[PDB]
Amino acid sequence: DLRLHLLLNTSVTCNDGSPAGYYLKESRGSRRWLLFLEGGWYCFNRENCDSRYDTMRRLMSSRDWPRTRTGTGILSSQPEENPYWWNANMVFIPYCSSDVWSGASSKSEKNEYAFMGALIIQEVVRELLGRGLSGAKVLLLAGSSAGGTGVLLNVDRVAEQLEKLGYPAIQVRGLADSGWFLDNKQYRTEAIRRGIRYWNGVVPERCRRQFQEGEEWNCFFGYKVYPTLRSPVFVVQWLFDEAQLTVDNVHLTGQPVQEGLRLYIQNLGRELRHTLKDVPASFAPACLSHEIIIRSHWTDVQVKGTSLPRALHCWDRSLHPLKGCPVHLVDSCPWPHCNPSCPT
Ligand SMILES: Cn1sc(=O)n(Cc2ccccc2)c1=O
Ligand SMILES: *[C@@H]1O[C@H](CO)[C@@H](O)[C@H](O)[C@H]1NC(C)=O
Repeated sequence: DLRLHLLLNTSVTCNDGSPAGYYLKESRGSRRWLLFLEGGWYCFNRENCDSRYDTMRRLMSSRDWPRTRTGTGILSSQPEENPYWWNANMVFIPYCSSDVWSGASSKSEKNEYAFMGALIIQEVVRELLGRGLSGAKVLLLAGSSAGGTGVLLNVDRVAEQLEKLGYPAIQVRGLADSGWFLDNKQYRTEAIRRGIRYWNGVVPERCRRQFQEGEEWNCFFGYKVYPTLRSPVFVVQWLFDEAQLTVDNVHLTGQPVQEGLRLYIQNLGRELRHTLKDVPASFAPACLSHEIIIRSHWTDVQVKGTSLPRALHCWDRSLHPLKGCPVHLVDSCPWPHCNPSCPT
């Protein structure tokens, strides 16, 4: 189990003004630290955020959080479940800012909600330095869904923070799971643009300088922000991601898929594969699914005979090509479940 700690700086808050926090399990014999960002969509105006507060309140408030949480998948401490990093120090950061981890705005007389995701990450890192992070050799910032996009938006800021604080020896890296989306045409971007204004959202500096004022929404799309980043980032993305298909208005019912939808789905997979061609650390199976790294059976899927925990181990070796230890693993077959190892 990982144990809850509420932030000592109580000005860094969830949406409703309650303190943000993190869950921690220390591993005294390890200099590896894994910090995982939870996902869970977002909200982008007063009415939409009010609705989320009625029925998704744990994603907006710490008042009802439990004292402990069980680590699963990459957060498990058992080697059978986690062949990659089972002995690491484990941190789960709850998503309670509804801002894709981008916000820097407090609750006040003018703002019904606080959007502080970018500041929550920085404050967690600062408070962990007194609990052993100061001795780390590697800090892996990981995340799923909105948390995977959050990795892309925040990994270089964590690296800059540790450099300015006097810890240049800590190697900061990212692992973005299910957060690499396409700004494509629907089968049958404005919400992000609205959200950034509502949240006072912030994006990485080099990407901001390319796209300039009013166009910062572009930096939420992986294929546009990734080339601007300096820290090493491993990208995990299903080729037929269920969240991508939902926003594209695609719903599979079991009836025969006709030609127009067949071509739409095939072109989506081809476009995703194209955006990953120049991403040297990546894992992209031809499956219809969403999220993987904190699932207990994350060990089961393979691309070209290599599992995700193996690919991450090969990535670690590469950061010290490798015979029999690949790091770039993208399926080429063109339809969901053409890979036999896809989740059932
Ligand atoms: C395909 N999809 S899915 C989704 O949620 N969005 C909006 C969004 C984009 C980047 C980061 C967070 C949210 C898309 O364009
Ligand atoms: C608490 O957090 C706020 C917001 O990031 C910051 O302005 C302030 O300096 C912090 N205070 C301390 C003591 O860390």
